[PDB]
Formats: sequence, C-alpha cells, structure tokens
Amino acid sequence: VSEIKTLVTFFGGTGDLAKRKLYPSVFNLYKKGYLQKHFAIVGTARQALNDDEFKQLVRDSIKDFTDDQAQAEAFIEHFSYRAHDVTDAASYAVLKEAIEEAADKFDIDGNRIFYMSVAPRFFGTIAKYLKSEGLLADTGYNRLMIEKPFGTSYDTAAELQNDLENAFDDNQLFRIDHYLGKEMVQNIAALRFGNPIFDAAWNKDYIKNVQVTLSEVLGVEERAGYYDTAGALLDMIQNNTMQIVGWLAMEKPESFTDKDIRAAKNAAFNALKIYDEAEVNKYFVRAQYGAGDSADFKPYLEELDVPADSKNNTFIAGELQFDLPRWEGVPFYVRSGKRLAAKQTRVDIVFKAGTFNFGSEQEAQEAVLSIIIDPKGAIELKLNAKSVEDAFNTRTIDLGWTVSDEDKKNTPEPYERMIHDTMNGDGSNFADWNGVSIAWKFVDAISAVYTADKAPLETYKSGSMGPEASDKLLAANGDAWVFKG
Amino acid sequence: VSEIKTLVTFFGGTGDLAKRKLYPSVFNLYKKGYLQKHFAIVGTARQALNDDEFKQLVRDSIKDFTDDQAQAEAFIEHFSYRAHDVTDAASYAVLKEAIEEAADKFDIDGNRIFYMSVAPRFFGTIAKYLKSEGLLADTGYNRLMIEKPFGTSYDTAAELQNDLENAFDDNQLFRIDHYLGKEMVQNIAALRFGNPIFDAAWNKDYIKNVQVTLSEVLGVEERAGYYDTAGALLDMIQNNTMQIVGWLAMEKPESFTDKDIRAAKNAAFNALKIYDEAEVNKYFVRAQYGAGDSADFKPYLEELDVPADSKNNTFIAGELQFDLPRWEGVPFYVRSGKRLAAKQTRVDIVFKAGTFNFGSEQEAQEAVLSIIIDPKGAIELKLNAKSVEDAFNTRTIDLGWTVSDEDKKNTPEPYERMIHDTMNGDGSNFADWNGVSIAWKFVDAISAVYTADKAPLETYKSGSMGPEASDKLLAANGDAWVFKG
Repeated sequence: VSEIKTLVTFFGGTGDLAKRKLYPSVFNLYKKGYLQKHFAIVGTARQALNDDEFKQLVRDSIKDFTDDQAQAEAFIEHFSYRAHDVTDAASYAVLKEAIEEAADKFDIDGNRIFYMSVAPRFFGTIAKYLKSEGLLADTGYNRLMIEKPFGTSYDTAAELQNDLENAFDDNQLFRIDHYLGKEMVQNIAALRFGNPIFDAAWNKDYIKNVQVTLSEVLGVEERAGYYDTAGALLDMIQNNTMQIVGWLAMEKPESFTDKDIRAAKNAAFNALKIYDEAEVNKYFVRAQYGAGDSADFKPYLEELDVPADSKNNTFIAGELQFDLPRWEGVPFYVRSGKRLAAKQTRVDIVFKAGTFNFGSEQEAQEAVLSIIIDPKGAIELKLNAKSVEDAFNTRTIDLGWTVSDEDKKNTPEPYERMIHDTMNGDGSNFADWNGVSIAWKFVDAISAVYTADKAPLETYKSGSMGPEASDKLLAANGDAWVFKG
Repeated sequence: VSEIKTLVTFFGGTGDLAKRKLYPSVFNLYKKGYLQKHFAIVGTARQALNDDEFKQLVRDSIKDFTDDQAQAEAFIEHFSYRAHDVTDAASYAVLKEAIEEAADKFDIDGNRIFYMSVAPRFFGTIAKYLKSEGLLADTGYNRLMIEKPFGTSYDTAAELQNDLENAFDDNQLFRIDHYLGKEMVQNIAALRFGNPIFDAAWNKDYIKNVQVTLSEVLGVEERAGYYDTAGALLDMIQNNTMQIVGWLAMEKPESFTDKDIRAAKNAAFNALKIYDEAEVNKYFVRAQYGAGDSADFKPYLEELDVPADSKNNTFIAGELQFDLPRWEGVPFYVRSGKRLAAKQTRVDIVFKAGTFNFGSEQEAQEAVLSIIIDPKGAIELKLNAKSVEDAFNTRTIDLGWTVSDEDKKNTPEPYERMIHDTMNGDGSNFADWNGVSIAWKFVDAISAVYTADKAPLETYKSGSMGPEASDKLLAANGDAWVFKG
C-alpha cells in the first residue's frame, strides 16, 4: 500500500466529534498503513493543554479501537497541540509555529489539510485568516474540510463560499456529506454504467419515475432547538436528498474522474426546474406529525421546547423536474420525514410496464429496481415472471441481494472515507459549489412560500408514511410510492 | 371454473405409464373441477378385462391421491374398457362401439382425444385405422397425443408424420415433450416479453452467447439396451435441448397465441445452420464417460449390456448458429451428458461486458441471466456492482430468486399440463412439425458423421463437466461455461 504524506490540523480538536469519530477514523488509516512515517496531526482549540495532555486525550479516544499497544503509541507520537483562539488574528502565529515544527519533525513538504470541526459561524473567518496569517503551504496541496451545514439559505452559503475562495479554490473544498459517503450510494454508478442493460435504459424511454425515500421512525427527541428553525426541508432535503438525486439524474460522464463526474451531475442540476409560488403549491407538500397511537407518540406541538405556534415541517414530499432530453417527462419524487412507519433510505426506479399482451388476466406490470441504503444495504429487482397457475398469467417476483457480514466488516467508516478521499484529492464523492448553489436556489424558492404561509401545512398520524397529500402528488401522474412502509 | 366436455381413449390403458402418471393426472383435472359430468374415458389394450376390472385398475391407481372416497368413485364411474388389438382392423369396430356408448351415456358430442401410450411402431398404424375404421368424431375436435419418440431420424419421423396426416392435421397432433411442459421453461417468454429491459436486449447488441446445460449425475444404469443405439445426441439433444433453444431463439410474436408463437419459433428454426462434415468436426464434440474415482463409477464400456466396441456418445457439446439478423454472430452453446458433476437443467444468457472505464483494477465484467429449470426452479442475475474496498473497484454480485414451497405445491404435474392443453387446443407448449423436422435435419447431419466415424470420440472423468474439447469449443470465440459444476 502506498504512503500518504500529509499534515492535518484539527480546529475543535477537543470537541466531541473529534474524540468520537475523527481520531478513530485516522487511526484506521494508520492501521491499514496509508499513514506511516511522513505525517503529523496538529490539534487546536481554546483549552490550555500541552502536548502530553492532548496525546492522552487522543489515547483515551482510540482505546476502544486498539489491539496492539505499540501500534497505538506509535500513532499517538504523531500528535501535537496548540491552544488558539480562532477569532484572534495574532494567535494564528502560534498555530503557524506548531504546524511548521510538525512538518520539520516528520519531514512533510506542504500537503496540508485543515479540518474545521467548530461552530459554523467561524468557518469563513478561519479560512480568511489561514490565508492572511500565512498558514497555507507553498508546496503540495492545501485542502479545507468544512463541516455541516454549508449555509441556511443561498445567501448565507454564497457569502460563505465567497469567504472560502479567499484562500482556496472550490476543488480544494471538501464539504462533509454523510449520505454521499455511504457505500450503497456509491454503488449507483456501478450498477448503471457497469451494466449495459441498465445503462441503456436509464432514460425517459424505459423509466416511469424515480423515487427517493429518507424515512425515520424517531421524532425530534431533544433537537427541537435546531429542528424548529430547519425542518425536514433544510435538515434532510437540501443536503442529503438533493445529492442522492445528483447521482441518479446525472448524464453519462466522459470518464470516471471527479471532474467528469461533477460535470455530468451539473448537467442535471443546471436543468433542474426552480419553482414559483403556484408550482410549490402544485408540486410540493409540507406536513407536521400529529398524534400517534399510544401516549408515547405525542404530536409535534406537544414536544419539548416546541413553541406551540410552530408551522415547522417534519415531513416534505415533492416532485423534481429536469429539463434534460433524457429525463423529459420523468418525475423524480422525493420524500423524507420524522415519525414515519420505518427507518429507511432507499431509491426505487419504476420502469414503464411492457406493452406486449399475453392475453392473461394479469398483464405485465411495472418493474422496479430498488436500492436500499439504510439500515442494511440491499438491491432488489421486481420483474414480471409467470405465475404458478393452470392458465398462463403473469406475476411479479423479486430478485434480491443483501450485503454480507464480511461486506459490513470491510466497509470503511463514513469519516474514514471522507478524510481518505480528501488526502487523495478525490472530489467525486463530494458536492461542488454548482451542486450546492442550485440545491439552495431550489430549496429557497420553497422556503419563501412556507415562511410567507402561502402553502398549506398538512398533518399525519405518527407511524404512517405521511399525509394523503403525498399520495395525491404521485396519483396526479398515475404513479404511486413503491415502499408502503 | 368452466367445464371441459371430452372423450379420451387410452391405447395401452393397462400399461405402467397409464397407471403411474396418466390416470392420476386426469384425476387432478377432476379434483380441480375441469372435468365434471360431460366426459368419459375409454381404456383399451389386449387384456381381457371387463369394465368392473378396469374400474378396479383405475381405483388402485388413484388410491394414493384420494382424500374423498366419494369423489374418487364418482370419477371412476366415467371409465370403461374394451379389449382390442391395434394390428387388427376389424377389431376397431368393437372399440368404435365402446366409444359411441360412452358418448351417449355422458352426452358428449364429438371432442375426442386419442392417447397412444404404446410402442412407437404402432403409432402410424393406429392413426391410419382411426380414419379408415371411422373412430374419428364428426363434430368438435379430434386430437392425437403421441408419446416419445417421434422417429429416430428425419426419415422415420417424416414417414410417421405422413401416416398421421392421413387422419389428422399437424395442429391436431400433440407430441409429449417432457421439458417443454416444465414450469421454468414456460417462464422464459414472461421474463423476456414481460420486461422491456430484457426484451430490448434480447439480441446481438447485448448478448455475447446463450448456454443451455442438461447435465446428469447418473450413468446408463439398466437402460443400456436403448441408450447404446440413441446416445446423448438422440436421447437428450434432439428433443429436449432443441425445444428449449426454440423458446430462447424465437422472434417476437404478433401476439401470444399458439399460431404466432410457433411462427416466431420457426423463424429461428428456419435460420438454423445445418452442418456438413467439416463443420461437425469444428463445432461439435462427442464423448464417452471413462473411469470415475471409486470402483462404483466404472467406465461406459464396462457397464451392463454395453458391447465393449461401442462408440456411443454419453456426452455432446456443440455450437448452434442462427442466420437471423438478431442472432447474427451470437453462438448458442448446448451440452448434455451422463455422469457429470451435477444434475442440472439451466440456461445462462451471457451479456456483453460494458465498455465504460472506471479506471479500476477490475473493470465491468459480463452480466449473466441464469434460469435454473431442474432440480428446483431459480432465476439469478449476476450484475456489476461496487466492491467493498478502499479504492473504487467493481465486483459481480448475484440477485437471486427461488420457487417457494407454495409454488411447488401449486405447480401442475407435467402430464396434467399436457393433457389439459390438448383439451384446450393449446399447442403453444408443443412442438409442431417444422420444429421437429428441422431438429431432425440438424441432428441427422451430425449422426451421419458419427456412424461413419468421421469425427473423434473424446473421454472424460466421471464427475467432471465433460472433456476439455468442450471448453476448447467456447474458448475459440472467447467464451466459457458459466456453470462449472
């Protein structure tokens, strides 16, 4: 395995995410041998810790992932720490020093990765200071890993992008996308492009509609402070659903390189129809979860910290239209919500039914290619076969496949994947600015209608797949949801 | 369920097949309610039995399939018997009488089905006498069910057909085909025509080659008397494999009616290339099973009743070429043999590998659509997906489906199916003369080369999938057998 020479700095190095996910992930890259000698990890935050105390912090962090004591300690030796205030410009000179000493001690020439595991409000400020205070490398690469969320509207995101471009280019920006870094999501291009029979049918001539579902069983729990301002539209649709749709709607790329993949995705994003008030009312649905069955499933307005006068959407369902010749007339239905029937992230490609008449009671029905992303990876294909009857008749059978236990064990952690791809300079599993800006332009149109109360707010029984308005949406084009719960 | 009014006569009514398969099958049609009041079954053979004794013969026969005693007896009451010599013309007048009395007793107007469960040498003689001695109905239908085999060469079969056409038309002839009456074989048209994604790819643009395997684990057992004269070529290839190929190679029919289906099959059969001596040597392989491992698996020449100077083929493998635009350049590999690795009847459609380059170690491989007919019905689809590795790479996964226990229980017996279709006048699951004559013309070309010893005879270890010459055959076009045992 080839060695990766890099210097990673962790802003918010003492944070919960750093201990719980970040450090164990880079430890895995060490266990696999990607990180060997020529690497260093500088941690930073406000706390007044010295190197030994930080090393101890990393030690406790990777303790539940350690088999070999000597291997753990050899890794820990690559860490250092420097107390620093991100809002204090002068303070960056102290971090600059810790970085250069790390590069000298381990002989790293440039190749810097900056991780901002801090509050979103510091994101652009750090970026601008990395440039002005000269913490950027003059050799190799300079890559920035930005945590969620990337703005709360197109304006804020545009302002953020503007600040980041002061030190980096868009292709140096790696925005943490939890759903893009999923194994099954990465299987879509393989099934499509790797198999001529699907690749040739991935268009309007064979597909009736594409469905994307991100249902959850849980409610708002304690996250009401955040959720009441964001809702299903911002919390799930904007970032997680839009990017999955990006992999489904993309054109066929020139090659499988990140540049070509992004170009192919933007081809679809640039053809995405942005809606006005009338269309938002015609094509989208916003809902709030009402009473369930037992007293444990209380409505949204009775949840902890919910203002009672909240018109927050805990469910969203809508139709996306792309003005690309290959998707002309093919609706892309999306939906996501809290307190639904089952926890599941899936894509269902509904193929047009065949027009060959068998002369049977049951004629050929619509074939479906399902790709279950969460909780366990699975691929299913409901096809038309012959029924076991006396007279010739059709029926639909399901050919399926599920990930094996060996598959699950060999699957890299979401954060391991993301850190690794950044070190590689592979942006194929990351969204670019075009994809993110269009996603915001689309969602902003919808949000404008909602805050203005220019669209109805539906309700649904907790435990169902949403309100009937969601089914009304598909029935309008003669379609229906494949996953009924 | 609608009632079928018919009069079935059984030549060889006292035979083993009649007791063991025939009677229990028609009893099922009674249990399901297809046969109600207006039907009669006249049994005939040389034995001097009266009606009561024959009724007793049918009683013992259906005893292991009886739940309701009253239902069994009500069925048995529809039977009668008449001793008769098929080689005695005058004797047919006595059978004629038993038939007319049966039609009167149960009020059946015409609709006669004649079953010849006798030695093949009487087949044409009975047919000619049915006409001359006036046992044919003047109202309704007159259908003849012929048992295997339909000739031993094109000549004998052509002579047989000529005799049968003296009383019936080809569409009134129902030739017992054990493999055509199988559930999975009948699923091929459904998967293809019922699913646009397969229907559109069922041609030279997407298919690399089609493979048909009819492997058996057993040897010649006791059947050496018959097998030494027939071999794998006549015993399995001519009748069973050719017809399965007929369902695979057929064009897309105008409708799913027997006439259109036969026309679509003949479109392929008429384009089947008949081979000369050179081609038989280039495209086919004949083999005889040699020693296995343990002393129980002795070679063919050491089997009971085998003449030791036998050049009989217990294995055959060959390539079939169709001069149809849709199959231009697509080889149809077939193989069947005794003493092979596993008992299995399957079709494997090998799709051309995709030309999209991922830039991975493993590029897109060939997708396969497998249809396992025996022992248990199953459909598999090996597709290209993403491997569980750190770097993007492809792998092939298998999406599968197997028949359920409810499926197996609801599946009609092969003979029930055939009798039922004849009563319906449905020839779609039966071969016509064109299909049978071409099959013979093809096989005769090969047999001419073998008896003349103008082609080598290979050998193979009992337990393998055949001789290396079989693999040499596919390697010549860059293909290989999917089923390795």
